[PDB]
Amino acid sequence: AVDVDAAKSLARENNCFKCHGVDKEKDGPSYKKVAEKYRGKADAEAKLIHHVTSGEKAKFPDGHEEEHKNINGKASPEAIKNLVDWILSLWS
Ligand code: HEC
Repeated sequence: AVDVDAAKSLARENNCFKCHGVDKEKDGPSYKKVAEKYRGKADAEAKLIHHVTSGEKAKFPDGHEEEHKNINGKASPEAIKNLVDWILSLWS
């Protein structure tokens, strides 16, 4: 079961909410929209764990790109999984 407080704590600590809201878009997509994009995908969790631990290109609204925030080695595997699992749940 997702630990919601631990997920939101990890997000705060790693600047995630500076660019993402739960329901409101900012620099990055809302997590509700992400959850919708990935709803049902069998490999959703692995894909988002990959996304947050690789630093691949992230295209911004104004057209510029940056390597995405990479938290590999900055928290535990269990904490990262729990944060992904929280995100994926936010479609409802
Ligand atoms: C602003 C500087 C950002 C910070 C800090 C973080 N994210 Fe981000 N993220 C951002 C952008 C601009 C995008 C869109 C990239 C694109 O090319 O479309 C994203 C995307 C995500 C996603 C969706 C990935 C996908 O496969 O659809 C997730 C789940 C996500 N970002 C999570 C996330 C987390 C957990 C962060 C803190 C560790 C974080 N982001 C920081 C911009 C920014």
